[PDB]
Amino acid sequence: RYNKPPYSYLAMIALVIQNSPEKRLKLSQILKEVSTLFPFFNGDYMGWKDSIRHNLSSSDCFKKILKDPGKPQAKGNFWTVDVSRIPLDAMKLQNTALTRGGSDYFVQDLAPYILHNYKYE
DNA sequence: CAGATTGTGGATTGAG
DNA sequence: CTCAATCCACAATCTG
Repeated sequence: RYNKPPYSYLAMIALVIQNSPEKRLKLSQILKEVSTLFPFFNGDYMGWKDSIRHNLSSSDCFKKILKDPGKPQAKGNFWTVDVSRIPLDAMKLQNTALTRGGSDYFVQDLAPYILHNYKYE
């Protein structure tokens, strides 16, 4: 357990994918857009990059984009979230000891910004 | 071609 | 109890 923002990785990835131009994003583009939106990874640790890559494959919300039907074994494909399938309790703010008080720092729920067309600060 | 990155997924941990 | 976070491993493409 390392210092990460109190939002599930699923909601973090789902946000940057919807906030993107064509609602598709490559792994690297997901990595840097997540890092700047939730600026709590600019330190020494690096394993959070794996956790995101692992979350994309291990969730049925995220699907790949087929570049070439002749090479379906290709990598670097853009990922697309399918918002309707995101459990509503996965977007709420994570109950940790960091959010015992002073919670006014972070929003309570990312559903408006993910599936309701609102702007995240 | 070596080294970096992607995609997958099996297994353990700490915490709620 | 449960489950997100983290670990570590392997396979295979991607890049220069």
